[PDB]
Amino acid sequence: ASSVNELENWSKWMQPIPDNIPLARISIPGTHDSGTFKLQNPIKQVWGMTQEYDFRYQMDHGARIFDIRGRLTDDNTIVLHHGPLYLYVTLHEFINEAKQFLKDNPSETIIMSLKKEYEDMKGAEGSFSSTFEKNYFVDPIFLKTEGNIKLGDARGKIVLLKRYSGSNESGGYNNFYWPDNETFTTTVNQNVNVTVQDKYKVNYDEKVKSIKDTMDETMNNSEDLNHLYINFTSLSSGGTAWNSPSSSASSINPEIANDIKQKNPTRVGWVIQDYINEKWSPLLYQEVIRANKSLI
Ligand SMILES: [Mn+2]
Ligand SMILES: [Mn+2]
Ligand SMILES: [Mn+2]
Repeated sequence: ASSVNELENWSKWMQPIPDNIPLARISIPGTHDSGTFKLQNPIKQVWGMTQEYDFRYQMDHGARIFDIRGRLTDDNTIVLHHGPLYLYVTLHEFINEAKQFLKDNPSETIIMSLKKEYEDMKGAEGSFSSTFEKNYFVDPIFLKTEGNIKLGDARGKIVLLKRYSGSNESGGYNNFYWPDNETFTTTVNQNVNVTVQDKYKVNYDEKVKSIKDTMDETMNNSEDLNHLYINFTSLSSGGTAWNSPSSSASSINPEIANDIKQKNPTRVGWVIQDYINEKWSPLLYQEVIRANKSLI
């Protein structure tokens, strides 16, 4: 019926996990600034590229959480950005890829974090929130219930994680105070405690210690079913080939992945990383998925 090796199927790893487990309890791999994979200009890459492959590659590699950053256009649409850089990717584009993946692998669910990355273009009829809700969120693909969302209810749908203000529709995880460049704790959906490590602009050593500290707390609080842990291993670019997100990820990802591999924990949280690929081993996202062995 259900075996541990089932977690090895990167395209259906959530299948063996019971329907009653809250998404917050599952250890889920995610991608930081998910839509930056089409950047080609060397200068744009060194400063703003965080992924080498598209959404489907990311999903087929086990990623279930996507960090989508968008901008409202004068044509009532949302396109992806990284700062002032247009990424040649649209919100409709992401949703469509998620839909196809969910169709092929109905046992899974896609968690979509959405944040306003750049000021709306002048001439928009509505706001960032109103436009997203009216032209995108109305789609049945989006889960409309909240609370401590369970896997069973999320399968086959996209679970929204709001990082924008002004929301008016229900569904997914509500928006909450997200202080800049810090590790913090607060609540979400009234009955869910949330801890986030998002120090994106600290020195290398401080970042690694912060990742390990938050992961240590997660590994030791494995039965807390209503606590959500979001751990970003990504670091902002230094502008050179030695401190770009690519270089930072090449050293941080294997380091953290090795921690998990050696400890063999039962929970490591929602681990959001830069550059999901199969170059540097151990591979972080795979170890994160394997940490769900006790849920089976
Ligand atoms: Mn960024
Ligand atoms: Mn592709
Ligand atoms: Mn707690």
